[PDB]
Amino acid sequence: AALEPTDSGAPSAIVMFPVGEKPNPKGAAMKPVVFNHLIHEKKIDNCETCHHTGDPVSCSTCHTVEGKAEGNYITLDRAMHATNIAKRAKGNTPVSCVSCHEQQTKERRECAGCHAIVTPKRDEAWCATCHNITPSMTPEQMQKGINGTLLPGDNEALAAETVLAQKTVEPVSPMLAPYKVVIDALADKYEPSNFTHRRHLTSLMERIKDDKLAQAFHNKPEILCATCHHRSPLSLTPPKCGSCHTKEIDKANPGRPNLMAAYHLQCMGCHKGMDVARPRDTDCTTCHKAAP
Amino acid sequence: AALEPTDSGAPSAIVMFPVGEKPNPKGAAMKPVVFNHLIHEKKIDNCETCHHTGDPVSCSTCHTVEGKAEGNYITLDRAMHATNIAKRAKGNTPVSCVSCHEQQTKERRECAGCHAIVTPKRDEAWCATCHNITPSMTPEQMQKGINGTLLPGDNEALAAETVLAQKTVEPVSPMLAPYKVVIDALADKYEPSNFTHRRHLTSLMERIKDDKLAQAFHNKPEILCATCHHRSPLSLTPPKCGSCHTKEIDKANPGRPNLMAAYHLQCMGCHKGMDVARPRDTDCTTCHKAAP
Ligand code: HEC
Ligand code: HEC
Ligand code: HEC
Ligand code: HEC
Ligand code: HEC
Ligand code: HEC
Ligand code: HEC
Ligand code: HEC
Ligand code: HEC
Ligand code: HEC
Ligand code: HEC
Ligand code: HEC
Ligand code: HEC
Ligand code: HEC
Repeated sequence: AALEPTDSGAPSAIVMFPVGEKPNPKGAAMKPVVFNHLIHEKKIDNCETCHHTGDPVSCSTCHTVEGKAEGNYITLDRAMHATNIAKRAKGNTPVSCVSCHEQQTKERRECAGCHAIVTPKRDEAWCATCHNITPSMTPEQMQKGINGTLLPGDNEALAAETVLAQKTVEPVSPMLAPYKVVIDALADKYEPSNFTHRRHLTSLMERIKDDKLAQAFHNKPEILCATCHHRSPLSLTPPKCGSCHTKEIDKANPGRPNLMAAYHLQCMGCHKGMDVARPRDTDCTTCHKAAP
Repeated sequence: AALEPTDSGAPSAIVMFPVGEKPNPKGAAMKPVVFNHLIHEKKIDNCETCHHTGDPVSCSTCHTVEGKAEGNYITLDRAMHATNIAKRAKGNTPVSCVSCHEQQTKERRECAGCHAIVTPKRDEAWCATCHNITPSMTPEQMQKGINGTLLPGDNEALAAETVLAQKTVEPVSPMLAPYKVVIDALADKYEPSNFTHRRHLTSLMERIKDDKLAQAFHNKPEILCATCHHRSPLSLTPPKCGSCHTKEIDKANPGRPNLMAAYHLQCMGCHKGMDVARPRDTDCTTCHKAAP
């Protein structure tokens, strides 16, 4: 028993290596990337969405580490991670691994609520989602991979081993977070906001529970907490918004909204991002009843 | 157990809690911080340097989480982490935990070379260097520290268990990195640069091998490699500078220096930061001899 074959004829899973002309005898590089061609080709209908030149060929044939004429000196690095890709007035607009994943988060309603307010860390755990080779790869295979003298038979074995060894990280249950939270730090013109904490988290999670792209990148058990509880270590008891966001203006931290704007911008930000019908940003009592 | 008594009378080590107005029954907060008064007072001479209002009292007496008139509304968060602190005309210019530590890396020659070119990540591992309590602390104890009803002997106990469980990360030996590196990616007007890789690393580590501040914050075995090999997952075989820095200016990545500038800015940046006498920025042939 092996990986399921593709309709396209491309290998089901593929190790991608840092291909360039320059010798790399010490194997100075990121871990290589195992790309699952099978699941991507099933999800994305047009081959040439990715194979933007119409050549059903490895990107690295034109995009090398240093760059070359066949790819107009757009490097491997650029081709795989580019985020600011200009629309092409004629013919195909290329995509990168990173730009397409990001477009997914902006374009799909079930993703665009959280992703309207998340700021991604882009840390080691992020890189490792792709830079993910199996440990059984040898330095020798690495050189061969780098030199392009690896046999596809060996490439595919390494790739199937990695894929078969992958395990999806389970998000913690919303049962381990508060049922409700009475937000009353600022209560004055209005009553406290009775935020449906667990209802909200449960709902957001259910809409993405089987998404393979979300599952790969949502890769620490408490990472979804950080959607709102941002910029602090993942934890089942994060610090309060009011620890960092002051009630009055904080000249020392102009990037920081004051605490009322913090709640408004975050709550309303998601609501707008995934087109919540109620409450509207102009509805001033649904989130907090007027005080008597 | 107990730790070495101080000359000053302050407890040797102290648990600091998120002290403020409003009730926090769930302990929604960062881990408390255990401050080692002993080592600090043996290094910083004047008490007023820290206890900027003279009388040595807990900072959160004036700097609460929410902030109050007694601290000019400067919150606990600002008090502990402030980096943008104005020279005080009259009297004492206050310091923060973060600001003093930053000053050290800038004012000590043995630190200012590396720290002239590193950009700190300020990630979880950074936070945890101070937010560091022993797991033996109980919710209940958390509540008492927050409400200010925890017994001093109980505070002292907590801190001592924490301090006595602490461990230092030992950096990887320079024997696990290249002895020398022939930097030839751009070789043209000049011969390659025969970089004394292990000697540079070994020399830099030597000057800081006892330093307790560096030891706490250099808290991954391969983190010192990141001084130069930045912005990639820690590894004994980091990618080449060239993978990310293009020979010519990346118009897609305007902020990125091109490869020659990367080298020049990095090598000369440190040299200047720790006043290296030679090579000067103008001693071109000292880093790369003129080509035949
Ligand atoms: C983006 C989501 C892709 C879609 C849609 C399709 N392909 Fe692809 N393919 C993609 C990548 C990132 C790569 C490069 C992997 C590498 O080895 O460097 C590939 C590779 C191929 C290849 C080359 C096989 C190899 O050299 O090992 C073939 C033959 C190929 N893909 C063809 C192909 C076809 C026919 C597709 C539509 C049915 C198709 N791909 C979709 C990314 C993507
Ligand atoms: C040679 C036959 C190529 C192959 C195979 C792949 N790409 Fe390519 N890429 C190529 C050129 C000549 C160009 C410039 C086209 C233009 O409109 O100017 C590009 C550019 C890209 C880009 C855009 C970069 C930017 O605009 O900043 C990306 C992101 C890109 N290429 C990615 C990419 C991927 C993922 C490929 C494999 C699936 C791939 N290219 C193959 C030439 C060639
Ligand atoms: C859109 C045109 C994409 C491009 C280009 C790339 N990826 Fe992607 N990826 C995309 C989708 C829509 C999905 C989910 C598929 C599904 O069945 O829902 C994914 C998923 C991934 C994953 C997670 C699945 C896994 O194999 O673990 C990874 C790690 C991944 N994608 C990597 C990846 C790389 C390395 C790419 C460039 C070579 C890349 N993707 C391009 C959409 C698109
Ligand atoms: C809130 C409950 C979320 C929902 C629903 C979705 N995403 Fe998410 N995502 C969330 C967080 C808090 C994070 C971590 C931020 C960080 O520091 O990295 C992420 C991260 C991702 C990523 C990686 C970061 C990026 O590239 O932007 C990807 C690719 C991603 N998320 C995809 C994704 C998709 C496709 C979703 C809808 C199916 C989706 N997520 C929903 C939080 C939440
Ligand atoms: C936004 C959609 C959130 C997500 C996802 C999670 N939390 Fe949350 N939580 C959120 C808010 C706006 C608040 C109020 C904070 C304030 O200072 O006003 C909270 C509160 C908590 C608390 C504190 C409860 C209390 O009684 O004070 C805890 C312990 C908490 N949140 C935990 C938590 C965890 C573990 C999460 C991921 C599973 C999580 N939160 C998700 C908003 C959001
Ligand atoms: C300190 C550890 C923080 C806690 C706790 C929370 N936030 Fe925050 N937030 C913080 C910073 C440093 C910044 C400024 C970012 C910058 O670089 O400018 C912010 C910013 C916001 C924003 C603006 C949009 C954004 O960049 O995310 C909002 C809407 C916001 N903060 C809201 C918010 C809420 C509601 C929180 C409790 C759940 C919260 N933040 C916690 C630092 C910290
Ligand atoms: C949910 C999506 C909200 C909407 C829509 C509005 N507000 Fe809001 N508001 C929200 C929270 C979570 C909080 C914090 C509650 C607390 O007491 O700490 C607030 C706060 C305010 C406040 C300050 C608190 C008070 O005076 O009671 C004011 C003055 C306020 N909100 C004004 C306001 C108006 C005018 C709105 C309609 C445009 C409105 N809020 C919407 C959440 C949400
Ligand atoms: C030592 C140099 C610290 C580093 C590094 C960081 N913090 Fe800190 N923080 C420090 C102290 C002495 C205190 C007071 C004691 C306490 O635990 O309250 C704090 C306090 C906070 C707070 C406010 C209290 C709370 O809500 O728990 C926050 C929100 C906080 N610290 C956050 C924080 C984060 C996210 C850090 C890494 C980015 C971080 N601190 C670094 C000292 C030190
Ligand atoms: C900064 C490097 C300091 C120097 C120099 C000195 N002290 Fe200190 N002290 C400092 C901190 C961060 C704290 C706060 C602890 C807390 O719980 O908030 C303390 C604590 C004390 C105390 C205890 C006060 C109390 O907790 O009620 C005393 C009595 C004290 N410090 C005295 C003191 C003297 C006399 C010093 C000079 C010889 C001195 N401190 C140096 C920070 C720093
Ligand atoms: C200068 C005026 C400082 C202020 C204010 C604070 N710290 Fe500090 N820190 C300072 C020095 C010079 C040293 C090393 C002293 C030596 O013996 O060489 C340190 C050390 C630390 C450490 C690491 C050692 C340890 O105790 O684990 C930590 C974790 C630390 N400092 C924490 C800390 C906190 C929490 C502070 C604010 C409450 C704080 N420091 C103030 C110099 C100065
Ligand atoms: C190069 C060999 C270094 C020397 C010599 C010193 N430091 Fe360092 N330090 C270095 C790196 C690569 C990092 C990691 C940055 C990150 O991403 O966290 C650090 C980090 C620190 C920190 C933490 C960040 C900060 O608050 O600035 C501190 C406090 C620190 N280093 C202290 C320090 C001191 C006091 C030094 C001289 C005795 C010193 N550094 C030397 C690299 C190197
Ligand atoms: C060490 C501190 C240096 C000093 C002083 C100067 N240069 Fe440099 N330069 C350095 C390195 C590590 C490299 C990369 C070497 C390689 O082959 O990759 C360079 C590169 C150059 C180059 C390009 C390579 C070549 O043409 O051979 C040029 C044009 C260059 N450096 C010029 C230059 C001049 C004029 C300097 C004095 C004013 C100078 N460099 C200083 C390291 C160092
Ligand atoms: C700056 C003072 C550095 C520190 C600290 C470390 N390295 Fe380094 N390294 C540095 C340069 C300028 C280069 C040249 C890379 C290039 O692309 O031009 C290197 C090179 C390496 C290499 C590759 C050498 C080869 O023959 O290919 C490796 C494997 C390497 N470095 C590893 C390494 C490790 C593990 C380090 C910490 C223990 C480390 N280096 C630190 C500059 C600096
Ligand atoms: C991609 C994974 C990189 C590798 C490998 C190296 N560098 Fe880098 N460098 C990178 C980025 C994305 C940036 C821009 C950050 C910004 O704020 O714009 C930089 C920046 C530099 C600089 C300028 C100062 C700085 O911000 O650090 C220098 C001097 C530099 N890079 C040099 C450098 C060298 C010599 C490298 C090999 C040892 C190297 N970088 C690797 C990303 C990446």
